[PDB]
Amino acid sequence: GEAPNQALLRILKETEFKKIKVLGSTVYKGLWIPEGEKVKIPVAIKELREATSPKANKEILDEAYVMASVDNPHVCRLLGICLTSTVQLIMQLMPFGSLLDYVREHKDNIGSQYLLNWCVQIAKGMNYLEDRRLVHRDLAARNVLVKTPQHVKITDFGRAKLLGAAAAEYHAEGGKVPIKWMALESILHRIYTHQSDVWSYGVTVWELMTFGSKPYDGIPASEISSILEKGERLPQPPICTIDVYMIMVKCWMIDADSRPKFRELIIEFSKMARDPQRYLVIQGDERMHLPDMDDVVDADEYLIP
Ligand SMILES: */C=C/C(=O)Nc1cc2ccccn2n1
Repeated sequence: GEAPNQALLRILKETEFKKIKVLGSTVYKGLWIPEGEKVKIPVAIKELREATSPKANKEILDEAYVMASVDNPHVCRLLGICLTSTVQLIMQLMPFGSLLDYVREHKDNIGSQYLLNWCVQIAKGMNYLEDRRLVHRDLAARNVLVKTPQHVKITDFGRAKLLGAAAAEYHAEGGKVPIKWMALESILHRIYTHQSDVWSYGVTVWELMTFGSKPYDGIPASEISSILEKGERLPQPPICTIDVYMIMVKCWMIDADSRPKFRELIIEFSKMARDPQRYLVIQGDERMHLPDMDDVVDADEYLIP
């Protein structure tokens, strides 16, 4: 017996927005003018290419279902869909792209305050998903986006699943899967919970603290289940005090109920964010700084009743 989902799905006319340029391959940087509102909202437009794959259309509409039903500052905002030949998702533009690409590009300019605040913001995002009984199943530094260096959001709800009325764990049957981020119980038994999401939070934090290194780089995915069974885990990043690493390591416990809760991760990373140089040791951390448009509003200041 579940709460009804009264999220609004907004259908947009193709004339309400203009593609300005291409970001990925498709995803476009563009501008959205809501019908007679005198606002310009910078948007990312995810447009299906194939469009004659019925399967592809079920996939994109699940993303849209999930993104319509989440409203949190640390989770990507869907603004609407457009039902042209090619189905278009209109989202808040996240100008600095993925946090994975951002920490690789800016290894040299990123202080402890930013890393730990990112750890908090993704924990807030994930705790909110948990409140909404939602399991992400694909948390990774690639699936967190940068609105500003101060503000990130969890994205890619492609794999996200809601637990049922009494559905504690979730059960799936195949596809291309991100082994190197998955909980042991997920790889062996396709078991997914908020606690399997905490495993992946652990790996996501290891990616940030190693400025975007590949987890278990040059190890085959077939080997990963055995290595974890053997009790091997990702190594302590150079910048990490034992306090930060010990938190990552608890997210990688075999007993899923022994892992921290997202709410606890918010707390531990906040405590550490209050005194960042005590918890991460970075060369020259002390000298680190990062960042008609008249009716432009960020989507975060564009609210619908
Ligand atoms: C979280 C919504 C979203 O997809 N926004 C987004 C995607 C993307 C790709 C590349 C550069 C900027 N981007 N913003």
